[PDB]
Amino acid sequence: GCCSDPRCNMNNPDYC
Repeated sequence: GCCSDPRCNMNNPDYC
Protein backbone atom coordinates (compact mmCIF):
# COMPACT_ATOMS: atom_id res chain seq x y z
CA GLY A 1 0.00 0.00 0.00
CA CYS A 2 1.09 3.60 0.11
CA CYS A 3 1.23 3.42 3.93
CA SER A 4 3.96 0.86 3.38
CA ASP A 5 6.04 3.94 2.53
CA PRO A 6 6.73 6.39 5.42
CA ARG A 7 6.11 9.25 2.99
CA CYS A 8 2.48 8.43 2.24
CA ASN A 9 1.80 8.11 5.97
CA MET A 10 3.08 11.61 6.58
CA ASN A 11 1.89 13.25 3.37
CA ASN A 12 -1.49 11.64 3.13
CA PRO A 13 -3.61 11.06 6.25
CA ASP A 14 -6.31 10.13 3.73
CA TYR A 15 -4.30 7.17 2.58
CA CYS A 16 -3.39 6.27 6.09
